[PDB]
Amino acid sequence: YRFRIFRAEKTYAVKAGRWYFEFEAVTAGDMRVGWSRPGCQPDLELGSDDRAFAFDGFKAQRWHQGNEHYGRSWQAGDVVGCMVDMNEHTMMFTLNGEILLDDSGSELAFKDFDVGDGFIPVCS
Repeated sequence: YRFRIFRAEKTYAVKAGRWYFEFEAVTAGDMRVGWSRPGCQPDLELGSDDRAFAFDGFKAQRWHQGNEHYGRSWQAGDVVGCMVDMNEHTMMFTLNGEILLDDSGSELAFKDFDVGDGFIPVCS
């Protein structure tokens, strides 16, 4: 029979040289890391505006006004190193020491952005 945005002090903005920092993630959830201008908004999506250039490893998307495929996703217990060059307007990201590549086979993330008032490290 409801994401949280954490950044550094706006006075620590950089306008010259090369600057690098680490973001360690013990979880592989929704996290974005990058650099934002000292006008980025605390409630809007990180990178979705002109005020922030970021990267989300959950979907391997570089975050700008729009999302473009970039690099690879991380796992639980990784670290992403973000490097920025003011002198050449260069954005670069290394996942566990491995430089991430775009669909065009270039180690860059972002080119041709105005220095403006500077850039500050930021995560979401």
